[PDB]
Amino acid sequence: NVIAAHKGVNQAPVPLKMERVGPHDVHIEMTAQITDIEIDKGKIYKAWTFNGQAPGPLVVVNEGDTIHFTLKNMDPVVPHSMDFHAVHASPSKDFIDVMPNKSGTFTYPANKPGVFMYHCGTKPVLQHIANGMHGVIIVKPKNGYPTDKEVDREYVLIQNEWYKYNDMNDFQNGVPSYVVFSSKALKPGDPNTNGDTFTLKEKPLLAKVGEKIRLYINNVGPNEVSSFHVVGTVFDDVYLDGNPNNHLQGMQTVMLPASGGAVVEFTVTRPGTYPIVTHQFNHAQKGAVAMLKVTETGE
Amino acid sequence: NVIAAHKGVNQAPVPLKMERVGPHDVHIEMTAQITDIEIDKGKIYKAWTFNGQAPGPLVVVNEGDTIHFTLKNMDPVVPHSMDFHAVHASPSKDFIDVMPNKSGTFTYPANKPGVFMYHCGTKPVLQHIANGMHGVIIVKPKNGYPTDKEVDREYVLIQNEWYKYNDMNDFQNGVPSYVVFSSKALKPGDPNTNGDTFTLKEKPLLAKVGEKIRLYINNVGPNEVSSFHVVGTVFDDVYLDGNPNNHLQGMQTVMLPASGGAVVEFTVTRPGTYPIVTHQFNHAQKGAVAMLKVTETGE
Amino acid sequence: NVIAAHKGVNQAPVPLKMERVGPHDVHIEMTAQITDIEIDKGKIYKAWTFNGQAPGPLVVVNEGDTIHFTLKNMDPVVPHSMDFHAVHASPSKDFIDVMPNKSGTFTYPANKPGVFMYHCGTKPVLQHIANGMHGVIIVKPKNGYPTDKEVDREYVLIQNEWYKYNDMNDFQNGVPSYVVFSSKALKPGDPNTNGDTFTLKEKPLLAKVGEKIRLYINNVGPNEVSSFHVVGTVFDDVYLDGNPNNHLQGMQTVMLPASGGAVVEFTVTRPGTYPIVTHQFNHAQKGAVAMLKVTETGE
Ligand SMILES: [Cu+2]
Ligand SMILES: [Cu+2]
Ligand SMILES: [Cu+2]
Ligand SMILES: [Cu+2]
Ligand SMILES: [Cu+2]
Ligand SMILES: [Cu+2]
Ligand SMILES: [Cu+2]
Ligand SMILES: [Cu+2]
Ligand SMILES: [Cu+2]
Ligand SMILES: [Cu+2]
Ligand SMILES: [Cu+2]
Ligand SMILES: [Cu+2]
Ligand SMILES: [Cu+2]
Ligand SMILES: [Cu+2]
Ligand SMILES: [Cu+2]
Ligand SMILES: [Cu+2]
Ligand SMILES: [Cu+2]
Ligand SMILES: [Cu+2]
Ligand code: NA
Ligand code: NA
Ligand code: NA
Repeated sequence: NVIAAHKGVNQAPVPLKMERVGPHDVHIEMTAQITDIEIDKGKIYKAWTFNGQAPGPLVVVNEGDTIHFTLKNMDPVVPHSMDFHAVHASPSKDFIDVMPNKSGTFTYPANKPGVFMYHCGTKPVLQHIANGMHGVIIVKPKNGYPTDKEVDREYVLIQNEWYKYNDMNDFQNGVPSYVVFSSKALKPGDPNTNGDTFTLKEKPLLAKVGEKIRLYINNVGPNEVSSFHVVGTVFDDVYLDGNPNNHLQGMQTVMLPASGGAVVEFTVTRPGTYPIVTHQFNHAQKGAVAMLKVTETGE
Repeated sequence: NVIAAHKGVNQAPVPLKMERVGPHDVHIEMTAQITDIEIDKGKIYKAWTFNGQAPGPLVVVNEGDTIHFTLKNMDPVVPHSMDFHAVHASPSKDFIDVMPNKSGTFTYPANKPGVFMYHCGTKPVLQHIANGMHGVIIVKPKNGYPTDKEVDREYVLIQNEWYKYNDMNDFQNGVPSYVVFSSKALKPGDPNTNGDTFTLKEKPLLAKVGEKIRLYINNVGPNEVSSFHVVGTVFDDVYLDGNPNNHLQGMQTVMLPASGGAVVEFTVTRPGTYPIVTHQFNHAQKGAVAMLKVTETGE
Repeated sequence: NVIAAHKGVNQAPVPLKMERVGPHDVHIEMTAQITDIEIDKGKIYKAWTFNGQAPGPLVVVNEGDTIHFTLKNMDPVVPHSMDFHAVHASPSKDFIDVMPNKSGTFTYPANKPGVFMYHCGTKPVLQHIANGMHGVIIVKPKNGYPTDKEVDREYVLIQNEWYKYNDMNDFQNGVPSYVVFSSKALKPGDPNTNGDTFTLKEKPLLAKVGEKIRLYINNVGPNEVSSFHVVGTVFDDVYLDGNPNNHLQGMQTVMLPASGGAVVEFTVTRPGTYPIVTHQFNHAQKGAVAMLKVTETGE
């Protein structure tokens, strides 16, 4: 399952490039690249990535923005592509392959608010997603969410699985080896991590006693659903897919399909460490536990 | 796992019979029959079916209709039965077995609008469903859906799994061999297909640029949930189980339990081919991708 | 996988102790104990339990109640703990371990109405949950549910899985051996059962023709989601997690994440026996079918 032209390849991460070019237009440039990521202690996965992160870098745009997206494929041998779930596009024209050492540019609107998956769309898509080519784009609602004024703090969390390396039989027929959370930064000083079994246990997300926390979440799969729960609290408000209309209240646990997103909000009332899990506990045991450390200052 | 009395049996498909007998009463006659279906290229499954289709033929009635249902069991040796999720009925009186070469008639009301599973209810129900005895009945709401006037086109899609042939161990403990979509005709000229890995890729559903499409969907299982997504669009409106009250907006992906239904609506803004998937990509890779071809005319 | 200090241990069930100590304060005392439970005919599981039941005893409190909870750990060698999904608490202070032959007391508010999972929170949590340390706490809404006046009868049902005994490899990587329902009593004379493949088939829940039934349900997992369906009816009303705001209508089947709850309501229109399933039929075949017997009197 090792591709000869990937042997010894470890392309250093490259920052996302984004810039606004109009009141409703934004440029985004990513790479597709092959990068070693430590997904569990002592376990390197030579991931297929956007920008050397898996999941990829966070993208945030405003509702109504047109994205002018460029992919620079640095993979020496495999084509790659980009599918944003946020956008209205022709898949056979706008989510098409970019060949090795080439670039492609595609343009399409994000008119729907929410927390969307993005991923490589190159056949076999399972292979590209499972090897690491997944991520989130957030589209901020033009009128906000009704509970905005209540939120004290926010983070992004993404859930994904890892399988046996580049093994299509395992991808289709096996249980995941690892299931993991990562967090992607929304503001300076936020963590920005990859999908691994340990970082958000050792370096918890931080908050202060009494705060209302918002998490933008997506379960990118490839294969499993997620039963998303924060220990020691109840979600005050949940917006399915991050659309303000899809409001629930007082949920213990939010069911996310594969590619499913949500905005969830909850209050942390006491100092301590609060695990964040998928409540499918086989997955939690295989890595899918993050921690939120709540202190009298926030740090 | 081969039943001696089924060896060499391939009963030709029989059309559904339906006729209205009152303003709120409809007759439906199906068969239970044993029919070879090509579920993947070169792979025949000697399915247990209603009417020689798997999933079975589409049934459409109006909210408030009483169904007077007859099953004619053409299986030479196995009893079969019918459970409509649409109806209020006594399962132990109204969903009972019909013996080989016999008929049975049952009557019961459909008072709830939506997109319901039907299936054989004979013990072991897993065996009967897994072998192909599943389908959809749509109950049209008396006052429609709020977004009716926006819809330009509509189709029905059903998701199911196929396992090792008639293998109860695999049915209970194995991963699916194939996961598939089929489409069932609502109007003359619509496709009517069986659950296979290829037909709706080779013969895509058709639409025209700019249209709002409605899909009536159900995941009949037997065993898996579905993460239903149309590539290149976002669902404008979703009605869970097809009940007009259970409205969501702006969903990327709709989580369907086993037997779960929905009405989903989305706009196709550009010409091209739009895949339709379950986003549990192991299932997509095992067959569960249909295509929608969007042209400047619709065809 | 057998713990030497558990060999031959079968601690007799102990009743839940609860008493109200103020208008908004309640005392609850449970045990953690090791008890043999027949989970399928001829199959004993030496379960890790609260109070000698698996799932554990039902707890019911009012919205706004503070719970003063004591756990008495009767396990000779393993620590145990309690996590109520109903409560706001510091997990690292309030859901901490109680050592063998010790007690611990923790206090925390239940301010959210609904149908919540509880479970042991001792690492590895998968092991403690899978071995039987799960249950439900219901928090009654201060203003009720809008459909209260329509309900004629109510029961509690819980779904769980059982795996190979105390086998962490199976817990993380295997399919469940059994998937089961149990019912926990809300009023005198209601059944109170453990998660097994047979009791609620042999001793069905009882109701009368024409009644509206409410079920408080939770799928405690540990690992699977549930596609909850009552044969022969449609849910008139569903409140996700039991929060009155999360209202759906006319659902055939309710998708429950692991730890997910609901209040569901449906009408039984005809005499007979009505199966209650998860519609993931591999799980149903492995035990997850209960029965509701509907008679002209109710019994
Ligand atoms: Cu403007
Ligand atoms: Cu530009
Ligand atoms: Cu790729
Ligand atoms: Cu996708
Ligand atoms: Cu899994
Ligand atoms: Cu605050
Ligand atoms: Cu009339
Ligand atoms: Cu008639
Ligand atoms: Cu049958
Ligand atoms: Cu059913
Ligand atoms: Cu599967
Ligand atoms: Cu139109
Ligand atoms: Cu008071
Ligand atoms: Cu007290
Ligand atoms: Cu424990
Ligand atoms: Cu929990
Ligand atoms: Cu299972
Ligand atoms: Cu009544
Ligand atoms: Na908007
Ligand atoms: Na109606
Ligand atoms: Na309240």
